[PDB]
Amino acid sequence: GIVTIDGPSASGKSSVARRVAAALGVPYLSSGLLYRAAAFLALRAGVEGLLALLEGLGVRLLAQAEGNRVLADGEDLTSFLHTPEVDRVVSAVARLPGVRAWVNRRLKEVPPPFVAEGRDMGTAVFPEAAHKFYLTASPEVRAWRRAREQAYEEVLRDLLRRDERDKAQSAPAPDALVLDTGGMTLDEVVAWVLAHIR
Repeated sequence: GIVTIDGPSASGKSSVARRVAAALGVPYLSSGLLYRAAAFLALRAGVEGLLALLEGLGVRLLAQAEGNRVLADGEDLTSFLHTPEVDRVVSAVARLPGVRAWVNRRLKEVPPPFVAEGRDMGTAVFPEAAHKFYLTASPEVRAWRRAREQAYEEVLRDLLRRDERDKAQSAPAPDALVLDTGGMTLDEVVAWVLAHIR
């Protein structure tokens, strides 16, 4: 089946999901590669017009443990998705609600099993997932952690604004197991998630 790991910004969800997918021996999936594909295709085609292009070409995300692939009209584009120009354009495309909906439609076509990570994987995309988790922590601890890697106050202020957006747009899935990660190492969180997957 499907494991969803959702959480707010600076929640360590991507690192936890990669470790959980590796432990289970299934692919890790996120939205990043699809946003990059949309940007690359918009650039290559020289493009509402973006969505007609994406839908028109036919895009598929292939979930593979060694590294996911993105095909457009049957062509593997994966290796072309990390250029500076894709980097510039992807920031902008990710912000379009219609592109977000398109990414969701493509994720929904990926057959299980996999560990999907994001904010709304267990609600907007895979509400039928058998194993849903929401990793939460106070904004202070997430800021404290991120600041170790700006000052605490700068990061905290940024996180508070991101949390406000997240809360106004979504809530954890009702059947998701919620874990406050405060006080736990990455290993502990990974272990906790796996201990809860029957």
